[PDB]
Amino acid sequence: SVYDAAAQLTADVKKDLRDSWKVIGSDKKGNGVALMTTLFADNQETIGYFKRLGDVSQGMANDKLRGHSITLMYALQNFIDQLDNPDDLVCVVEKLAVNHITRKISAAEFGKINGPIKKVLASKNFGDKYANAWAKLVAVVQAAL
Amino acid sequence: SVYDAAAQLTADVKKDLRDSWKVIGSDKKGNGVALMTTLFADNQETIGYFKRLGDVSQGMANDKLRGHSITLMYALQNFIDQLDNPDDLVCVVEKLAVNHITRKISAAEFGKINGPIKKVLASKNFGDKYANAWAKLVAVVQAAL
Ligand code: HEM
Ligand code: HEM
Repeated sequence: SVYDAAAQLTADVKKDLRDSWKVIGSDKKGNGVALMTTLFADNQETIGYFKRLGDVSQGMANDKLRGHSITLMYALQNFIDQLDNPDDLVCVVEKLAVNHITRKISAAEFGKINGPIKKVLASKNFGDKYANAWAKLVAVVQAAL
Repeated sequence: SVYDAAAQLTADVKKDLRDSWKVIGSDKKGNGVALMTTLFADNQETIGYFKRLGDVSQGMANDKLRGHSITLMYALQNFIDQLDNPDDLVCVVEKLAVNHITRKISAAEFGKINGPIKKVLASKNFGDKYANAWAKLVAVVQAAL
């Protein structure tokens, strides 16, 4: 029910996503890496999916981790840019879901990214209001998994 | 090697990439789909790799094709944004190469995107000078396959 989940992205939710992304997306390498290292720190078990990245404890210094982290932020950039057209938002979200389904990543597992997002947002002084908005965007992806 | 190929992106090459992307990257959906449809038209042999997308001739109306096309443009956006730092450019290029290697896409196969890029650029009054600059960026990826 991707379209149904997209319906939860109301005018106010879209506004908070764009306002917070204006800051978070301004440093894709820095915030992308912070997002990943926080995920690994708070949910060590997720590291099992990233054996290809090697020594993730290296953080920013790990070229593969950095490459993945920056690339992840462009997926979010893609989503933010499509917010005003649900037909396009839905097709790019389903595109993203394809490889995650193949990796056998469930909606519950994918949702573990909510904690890291909440923390990265707070480090930039974006409170619960914004974290909730982001959880709603993540929920659109969860609906496709 | 990808490191030697990245070093081929000289000052003027980087500038021409930015100037042309300024225009082509303004309409990621339209130019992204144009890019893909041109690939399938001039190189029908490549269609086999995109079985999941379905009836590719539907163009913009094919949701999966549209989703793929928009997403492809954000990878180019990624590359353009990393031109300032060779180390970052290389790590995002190698990241992109991973799934293409898995699909057994060779450097020669990947290089078939040069024709479509040249044609999309030309439609926007960007000549050979620009097509050649983009061929050099594509060569960085080819070096990682
Ligand atoms: C905001 C959430 C997320 C976004 C936007 C996102 C985005 C992406 C993108 C764009 C890629 C590269 C293209 C691809 O191979 O599909 C990727 C790869 C991947 N993602 Fe996700 N992802 C997210 C969360 C997660 C989570 C929570 C997990 C697992 C617990 C996960 C596991 C993976 C894995 C294993 C890869 C491959 C990494 C590699 O070997 O390079 N992703 N993701
Ligand atoms: C400028 C050149 C290109 C760029 C930037 C690019 C980018 C991408 C991106 C971002 C994805 C989605 C993430 C992933 O699954 O890895 C993708 C998927 C894919 N690419 Fe590439 N690509 C390019 C050229 C090509 C070429 C020339 C071929 C084959 C002849 C190819 C075949 C594929 C296939 C089959 C998929 C999966 C499609 C699907 O099932 O949704 N790509 N590419």
